[PDB]
Amino acid sequence: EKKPAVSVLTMFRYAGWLDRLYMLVGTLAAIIHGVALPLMMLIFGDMTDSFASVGNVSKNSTNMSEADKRAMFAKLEEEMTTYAYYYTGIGAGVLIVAYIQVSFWCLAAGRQIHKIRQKFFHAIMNQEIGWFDVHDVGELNTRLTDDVSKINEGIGDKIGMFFQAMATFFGGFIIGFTRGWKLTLVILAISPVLGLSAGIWAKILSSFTDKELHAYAKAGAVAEEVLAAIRTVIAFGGQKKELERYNNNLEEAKRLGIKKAITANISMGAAFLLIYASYALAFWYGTSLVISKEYSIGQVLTVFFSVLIGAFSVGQASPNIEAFANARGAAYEVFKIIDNKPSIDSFSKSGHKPDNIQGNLEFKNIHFSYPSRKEVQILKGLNLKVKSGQTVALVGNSGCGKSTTVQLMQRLYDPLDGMVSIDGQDIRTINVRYLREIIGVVSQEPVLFATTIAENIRYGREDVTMDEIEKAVKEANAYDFIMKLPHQFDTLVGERGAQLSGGQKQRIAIARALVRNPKILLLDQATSALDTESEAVVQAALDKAREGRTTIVIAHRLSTVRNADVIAGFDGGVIVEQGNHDELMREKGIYFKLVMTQTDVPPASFWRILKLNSTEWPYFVVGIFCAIINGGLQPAFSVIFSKVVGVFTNGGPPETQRQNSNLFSLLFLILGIISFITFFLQGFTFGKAGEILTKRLRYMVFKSMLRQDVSWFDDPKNTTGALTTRLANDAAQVKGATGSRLAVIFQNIANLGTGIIISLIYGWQLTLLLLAIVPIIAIAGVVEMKMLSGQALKDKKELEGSGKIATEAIENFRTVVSLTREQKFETMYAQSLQIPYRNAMKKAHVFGITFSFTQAMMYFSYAACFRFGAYLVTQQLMTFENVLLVFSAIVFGAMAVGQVSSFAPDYAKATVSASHIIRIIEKTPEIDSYSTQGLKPNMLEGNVQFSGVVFNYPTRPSIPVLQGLSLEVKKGQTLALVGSSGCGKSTVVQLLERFYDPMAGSVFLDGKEIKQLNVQWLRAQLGIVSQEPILFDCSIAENIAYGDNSRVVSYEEIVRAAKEANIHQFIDSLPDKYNTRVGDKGTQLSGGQKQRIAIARALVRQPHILLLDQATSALDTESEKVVQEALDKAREGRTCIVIAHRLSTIQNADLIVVIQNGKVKEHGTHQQLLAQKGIYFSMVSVQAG
Repeated sequence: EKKPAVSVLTMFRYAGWLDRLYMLVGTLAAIIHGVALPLMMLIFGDMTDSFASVGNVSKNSTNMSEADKRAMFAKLEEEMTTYAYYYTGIGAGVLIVAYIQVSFWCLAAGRQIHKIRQKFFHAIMNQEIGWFDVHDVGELNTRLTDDVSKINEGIGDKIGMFFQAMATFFGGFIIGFTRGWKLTLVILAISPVLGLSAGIWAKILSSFTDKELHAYAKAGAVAEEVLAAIRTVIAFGGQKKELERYNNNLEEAKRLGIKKAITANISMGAAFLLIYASYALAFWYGTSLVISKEYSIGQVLTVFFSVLIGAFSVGQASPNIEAFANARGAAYEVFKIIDNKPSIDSFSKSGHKPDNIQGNLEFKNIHFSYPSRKEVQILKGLNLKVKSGQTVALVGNSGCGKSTTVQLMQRLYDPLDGMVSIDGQDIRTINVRYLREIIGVVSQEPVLFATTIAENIRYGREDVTMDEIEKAVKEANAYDFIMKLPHQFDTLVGERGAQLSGGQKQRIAIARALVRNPKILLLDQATSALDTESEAVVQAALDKAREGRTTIVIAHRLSTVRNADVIAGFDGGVIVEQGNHDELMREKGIYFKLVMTQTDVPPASFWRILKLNSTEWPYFVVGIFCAIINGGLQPAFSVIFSKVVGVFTNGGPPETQRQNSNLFSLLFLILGIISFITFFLQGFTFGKAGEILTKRLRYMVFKSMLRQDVSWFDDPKNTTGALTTRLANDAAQVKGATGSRLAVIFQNIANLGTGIIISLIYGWQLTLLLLAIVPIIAIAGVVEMKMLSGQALKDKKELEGSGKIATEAIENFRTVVSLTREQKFETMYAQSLQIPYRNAMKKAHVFGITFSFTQAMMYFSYAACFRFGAYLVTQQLMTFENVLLVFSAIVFGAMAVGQVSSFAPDYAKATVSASHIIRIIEKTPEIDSYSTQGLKPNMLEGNVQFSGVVFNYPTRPSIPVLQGLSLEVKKGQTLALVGSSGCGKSTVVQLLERFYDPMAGSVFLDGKEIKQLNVQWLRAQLGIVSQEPILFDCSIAENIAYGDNSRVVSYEEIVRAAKEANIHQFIDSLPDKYNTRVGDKGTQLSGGQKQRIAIARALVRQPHILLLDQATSALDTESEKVVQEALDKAREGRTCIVIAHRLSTIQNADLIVVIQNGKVKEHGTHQQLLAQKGIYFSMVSVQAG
């Protein structure tokens, strides 16, 4: 894959001359700060020479008593005044420089973003409507705030840190070469061995990464299928069969998880070894160059560090490039849109603006193809005139052609041939905005914007008085309902506010269009989406709106049409018949045939989580052990480094300097080996311990999830997706809080513990300073991580309003362009953006300081140590060796916990990720579907009885559905439930299923409380048939046999059921018979066919009760009669409850219940409820008239 990017020099367009200056001045700061630490190493070298030169004089030979004490020691006291003044000089310059660096870079980036957001949005509001047709709008809106957020990374402070790291790369390799070149070319011969070893593992870790996501993708697919189809899963008791499918694919990603877990800790210790190796090689060789009196001890300690800093400076500039290249890439998809210019420019000011429009309309030889499907011609040779003040209705067979006419007169596409003219004038020769200002449009579905009614109306024309609104709302027939709304004209509508009916929204849409006082009216099914009641007021308001306006109406009710002055009949893009109603009727053509048919804050305990991995404590014991050793190797190195430098700085004979130096030099590879061993074993024991824990926890969750009752899966929070996430990554992210947390804390304790102890005895005065100040500098790195994050919320929350505005505008682009308010939303966007602008321009001032005062308290405090430590050698109270054994035992050890803590997984993100897992496991349901107790008799009667049932849904607890609902179905009878639309009718089926218990009342089965019968054996004798039958991606054999689980389904037993479902004959005429894969992968089945399969699945069980809920909810007319045949077969001598919405099934039923407000208003046979002349009578009358 090769994703494009922008040329670097392009991408900084929109950068003003002041931004070109800030980036320059800020860079010069970054270069200075870069070389500023190499100087700290040069002095640190020349400081040990000053100590080494005298450290062995006052000891070895006792020449003078106090004329040697004061001589050498009053020399150091004057030498160290300068080295301390030198150190403090850096921190002063750092404090200034570091501020200018991040100040000026974040500033110049911010100034550029605010100029990008506005230009990018405007670019989107300037596109064509065929431009929106081809593109996916969803990713476009996220591209407004994600891609613009991907650029601000790679132009902000991330550059200032890069030129810093490069200024150290060259600043560091400079000092090494000019102070001694043998040592460096030794090291730079090894750094290719390490630059190679580093990149290799990232190629091998990425290998075992993508292979893992394809391992769980099998398991996580079974997960998604179940939890969408859970209603079918519980109703057929396959809660364990689905646990095994999810499990038998769950071992793949475990074994693969180990090849990542081992090879990750190999990669750690492998490169952790090559540091300890190249340390000895550079010190073994470095000691041999001071023995021959070429270098001093101060020379080596400069050069070895000033290389490794500059050499490690690359790895710190790796991501700052990658973030800059991510910014180039995201900036391409955006800058393309800004530089794209349309043919139909909704912003240009080109064409005429003719006054006194008659509105003669002429279509001439129009040919047209849409641009998403340019292979299909829509119109061929289409011709037609509208005379001033006339109404034109367009009729004809189903097609997009009629609306295409309406879309071309808006000029939202440019026809392929022919010409659309107004008063003799080509519509492509006037201006676009003037055109649409004279044109109103009432679309099929009305868009209301989330504002007040006044503002929704004012979108039509922003200079309007409340008087003028009042006239229009009247004309649209919306005034009386508005006066009855709670805040009248200020009531808030849209997606956020009070819901208006369909009829009321359209009259508002009509009022919006009326304010425009256009000369032409276009209506595209303004009455389709409305029942005959709501429609009458709307037709009256439409009919009002047409007076003296030129009108083309896409009509759905025929009676509305007969008031038109002329009818055009369309067939295949071509006007076949044209005339008044009687002419086309007389023609007995197309038109005639038509008109005579229509007549989350859980704090889990650290110990609770640890117990989850307790089954594998032997893995844990070892990992603790190696976590102590590896935590002890750091204070070892602080000695073996000190004991080396001690030789050359405290006193010794040059007869022992060989064996002491070379010994300690090879104790590094002792330490280096022990590093590699304790890591390969730490991540082999704590590694499997985690990859076990995931697999065992993903199972225990998914098991515990199917145990839950239906009220849980009804919740808004436990949607089928948020459960797959919780089951997939949150289940795995736990292991960063069981073993990996012990490995940290045992290392961290074993590191700072044993290093505090040692430094205290070798000299306690220096330590109480350092362990008092390490608290200070350690704090500072946290508050930066906090306020970098706590500030991330503020600026990025204030952007949601700015982003929500744009969301409202893109999601209804076809609407707003017809209102020509592309500019209004642009202004609304910019004004909202002025807050995160002014906040960000103070932000860089802050992070300028938090970055400045971090480095100043470190460079200053570097003097307060090597000053205090120096006075301890002046006063003959401590040696220079013991200082280095204190300094590099606290500092390099306090630096160790950070290098540990930043590697290990985010502990906070893992605990809360785990606390949710325990809750999803420890939850026990109201309805233990898994249970084993319950009566389960041999009594196959099947008398059903509801007594005074009272029930509310706990998802929607305030609503009543059933109050005192009582009703019996006697053995073998069919009962039909009828009544007004409501969940009361449907609820009876879910309570007999027992997906929920009732709050009060009782459901009995043969005289027995269902709360006392096994949940599995209640549901085992119930065959459910839902509206939309859910089929599993699987063979026909599996989908039908799924109904009777734990059962020996034979070829014989399946086929008799398919006979009685009436599908047998259909199976035998198609390929591969009963083995056919069904779903999206396989032959796609129709709507009608699927339901017939659901009946067959229920038939195999041969249950005593059949539950039919709103079945036949489809339009396949022939299929419908097939279903009813199978159903009459399926009903035979079985106890049946049918939720009937279509009336004809009910006539042959043995008993009918009419339900209203939880209460059984009436009942009887078909004939008896009719002759009562009550509620049932009212419903049935609607069908025949």
